[PDB]
Amino acid sequence: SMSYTWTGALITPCAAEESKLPINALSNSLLRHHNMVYATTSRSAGLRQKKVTFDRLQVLDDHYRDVLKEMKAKASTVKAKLLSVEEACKLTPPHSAKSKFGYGAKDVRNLSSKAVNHIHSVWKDLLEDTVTPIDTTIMAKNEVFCVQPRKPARLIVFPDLGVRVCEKMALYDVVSTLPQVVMGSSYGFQYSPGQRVEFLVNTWKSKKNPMGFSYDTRCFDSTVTENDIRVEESIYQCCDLAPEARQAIKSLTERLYIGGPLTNSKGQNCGYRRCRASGVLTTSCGNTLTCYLKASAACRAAKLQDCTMLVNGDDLVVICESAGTQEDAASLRVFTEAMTRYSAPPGDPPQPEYDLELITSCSSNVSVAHDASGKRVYYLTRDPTTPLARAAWETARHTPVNSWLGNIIMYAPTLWARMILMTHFFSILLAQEQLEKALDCQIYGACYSIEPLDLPQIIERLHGLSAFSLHSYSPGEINRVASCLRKLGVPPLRVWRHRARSVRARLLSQGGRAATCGKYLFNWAVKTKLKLTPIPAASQLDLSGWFVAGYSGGDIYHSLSR
Repeated sequence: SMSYTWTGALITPCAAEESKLPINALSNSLLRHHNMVYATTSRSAGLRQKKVTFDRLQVLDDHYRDVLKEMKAKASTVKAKLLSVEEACKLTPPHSAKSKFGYGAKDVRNLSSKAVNHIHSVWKDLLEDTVTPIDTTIMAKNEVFCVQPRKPARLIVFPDLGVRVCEKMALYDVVSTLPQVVMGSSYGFQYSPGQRVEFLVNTWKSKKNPMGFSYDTRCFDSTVTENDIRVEESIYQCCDLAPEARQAIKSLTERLYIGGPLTNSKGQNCGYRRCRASGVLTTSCGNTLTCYLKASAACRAAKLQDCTMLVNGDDLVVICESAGTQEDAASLRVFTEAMTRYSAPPGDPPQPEYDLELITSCSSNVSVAHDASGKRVYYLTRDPTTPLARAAWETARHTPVNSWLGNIIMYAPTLWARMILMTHFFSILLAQEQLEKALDCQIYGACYSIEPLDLPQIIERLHGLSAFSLHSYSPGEINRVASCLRKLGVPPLRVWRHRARSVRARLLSQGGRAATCGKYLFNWAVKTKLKLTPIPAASQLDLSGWFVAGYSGGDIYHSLSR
């Protein structure tokens, strides 16, 4: 069973692809070593193809079977509804890829009858045909990174817009509700960053003698077997569903999720997929359920005691009771052997850790600092390299999604997000006079439209007021940021402090919400700290739905509403 079989047709770009950062002012003021920053293109697609193509061997045992039975039992308590065409249309991003059938995302959002008529025909086709494979487009992703003495572009596989709308009608409620019921506290997308930290810290504190590790599966999507995908469907079918949803879910599973033909942007047949499609609604939910199923079973095979797991798609973290250093090492090898049997081998062998802060997952790790009172406070951070590389790229070129905005929101408590990202971007928004202009960013795969001026409220709601007063960061954290700045040619933190004092002054000068950004976001920069009290407007924010589920690759849109 090969994850992919290829014809020879090339994976082609849909337009010109920029692979390097252009020299400019605002950007150079952020990062000087612009040659370390690059964007992946279809020119490396061949390298990725070789990586993602391999044979999968699956061997299931009783541990797998027991866990699966328990999961289905919980899934049986879920009732999910079909989404109306109107509801599905409103979930479509304004810039989603247009349909090959004469209409685009705008038409969908506006409920044009041409688009709605086509969507109705696709749905009817799903109910009437549960066999014919559905076409998909395979593209090379254009993502920005920093060299680390270059990685090939990742591939994305997705169905036509019409099909995507139908996936929402049939499964949006399911993938948004089932995971948390089936996996409970182990489902990572139910947590905002602060909630994730609290769960990890308390889980770590609850063990008498804790040991923990992260497990990275080598090219997870490709390790997902056709059987794995049918198992996911069996879990979805456990829910109380309307007859039409059951038929559509079955049809989508057999015609799209389990596999299908691959077509490039030129319309040429590129090959055939028999693994997880990275660009469908069920990608995140499916990956999390499957990763959880295999890992829960592996914990049992390895006899790990008092196991607590945290799963986000293919990202896995396990905290358990230590049985001794030698014993732990041997257990992890057994855990790994089991995962391998289930068709989920490691990219890099997992390593037992005895300090929560040393565990890295979701690119992040827990770190510690102090609030105004001097009391310890845990927060989520990560290596700032990629965030800074993309920050530099976004300052230079116009981009649809602003990773810097997403990063400020997710990593607001960090030293780097506060001193660099906030300072740099608010400086630009000020000059360009675009403070009140809404921008698009992503959170757990979903696209959100947010006004930079709302950041203070958003940050207070998610991280609490302490996010504006953290100080005395850990030595390791400070040294990682400092070293990263030296590496990329980014001005040292001391320079950012001076820049921030100026940005803060200018923001205060404008009063209103802008002054609020100045007072709260940059209180760390001034010697004479202001007293920070709750922001009344914060409560008016509708953050329900922000941290409920993952939608990476799912073509989901929302946009902040007060």
